[PDB]
Amino acid sequence: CSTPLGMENGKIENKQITASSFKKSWWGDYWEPFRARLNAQGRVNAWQAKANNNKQWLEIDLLKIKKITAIITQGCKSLSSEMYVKSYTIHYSEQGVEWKPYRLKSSMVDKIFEGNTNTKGHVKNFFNPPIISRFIRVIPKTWNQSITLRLELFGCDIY
Repeated sequence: CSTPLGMENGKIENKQITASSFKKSWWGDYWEPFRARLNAQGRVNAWQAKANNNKQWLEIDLLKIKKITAIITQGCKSLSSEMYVKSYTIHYSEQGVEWKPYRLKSSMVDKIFEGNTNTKGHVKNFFNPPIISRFIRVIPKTWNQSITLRLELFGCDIY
């Protein structure tokens, strides 16, 4: 139960990824949410929030309930800009309407995950207990320059 869920290989389609917002690029197009795919190359190769505040989020709808065991976040360098999410929290939901924050057994507080320190390195965090649900949201808490992401999810089908 540790196989990538499809962010970088395309199994997870563009329609399954949404966000609170997303910036317009110098090229006119957008740093769309579905571009936040691991190791993506190109002019606009990541998700970039339109506004840098602690009220943003990237949502991945897996379509069915799955078992998620890990996540990898990556940053993004565009022109002279070096951006990456330094830390974040995770929220999940079975229906997509009510959200539950991820926290460790006996946490009265939200679990803050350690993110990136550069724009290319991969930082992998494991979930224990694992998250079993359909929708997952990455909530950036701190970042460098701008909130930019590229990620991958790991887990497996349930039964």
